[PDB]
Amino acid sequence: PQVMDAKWALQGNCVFLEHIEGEEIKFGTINAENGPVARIQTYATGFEY
Amino acid sequence: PQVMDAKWALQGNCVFLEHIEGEEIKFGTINAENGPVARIQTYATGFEY
Repeated sequence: PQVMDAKWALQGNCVFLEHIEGEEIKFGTINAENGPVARIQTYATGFEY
Repeated sequence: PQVMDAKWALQGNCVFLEHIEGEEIKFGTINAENGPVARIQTYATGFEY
């Protein structure tokens, strides 16, 4: 194409906190990160004789 | 266990002293040597989707 699209990815984030056992558990998250874009140009030249 | 108990040992101490004209022999000693203590924790988290 004249321009190309990014690439998408998801990841999950969670940290193993301590469990004193008299305290309720804590939860994690997910987030997305995307790739970069590219585009292509045209060039040309010629003669006239 | 949640906490692990130490380890014990018993040792003795004696010093070869000099002996001149039936000097009464000196007498030794004993003592105790203990181990350290260790314990184990809990870690936990999760997701709710």
